[PDB]
Amino acid sequence: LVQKLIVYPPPPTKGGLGVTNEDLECLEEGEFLNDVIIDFYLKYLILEKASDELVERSHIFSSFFYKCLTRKPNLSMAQRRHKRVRTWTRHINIFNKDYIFVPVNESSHWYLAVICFPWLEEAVYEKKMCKRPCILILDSLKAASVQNTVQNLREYLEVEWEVKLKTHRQFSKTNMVDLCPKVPKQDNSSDCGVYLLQYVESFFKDPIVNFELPIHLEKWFPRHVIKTKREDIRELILKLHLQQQKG
Repeated sequence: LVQKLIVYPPPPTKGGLGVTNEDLECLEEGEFLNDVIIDFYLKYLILEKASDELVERSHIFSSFFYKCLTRKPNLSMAQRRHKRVRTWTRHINIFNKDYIFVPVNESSHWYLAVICFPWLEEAVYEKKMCKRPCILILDSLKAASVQNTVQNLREYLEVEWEVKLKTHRQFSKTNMVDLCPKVPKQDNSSDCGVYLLQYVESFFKDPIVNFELPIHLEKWFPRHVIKTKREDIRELILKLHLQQQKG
């Protein structure tokens, strides 16, 4: 027996996610954050923390996106896995977006893949500014499957661009470089999920506009923000539990 604490967003809203007491259990120190907690908070950030602009210019996939994109006739390898998640963008063109976030969990470890400026063809710059189509990898440590992830996304984009734009664009290692900006690293084991959430939160509070390598984000956020984050999230869930009860 489990108790559903909240449904976020709560109805009348439509895309509601349920969060139970068992889900809260993973908020304990030394516990890996599960899918439900990751997707919940990311939804919360998009609905309560991102500026209207950032919301329109961004799209966040649930953790099931990459999972489904990788698991198993005339189709090639690239278009076989894309068929598995072709529905996730039925009513949304991702090439109109500046940022597309993809939560990734490999071997219980969480890391983030952020596709940036997919509409740019190459690197642009002017007052020094710099942007380019690319894939950022934000990891509180380092994952072994990263390159496999980056290659799957480039191939995901090729198919998706061919399905929507009806043309051929080549998303390659040089075409759309993958970068690992230097961000704060994990201190405690089991905390990669907490870092993933903090990354998106910090990204929304202060987006990455300059892509001049190397991207320095070593002090992106204070260390104490991470220290209290698991608890802050638990308090948020219970705070909403009482709100969805008060009505």
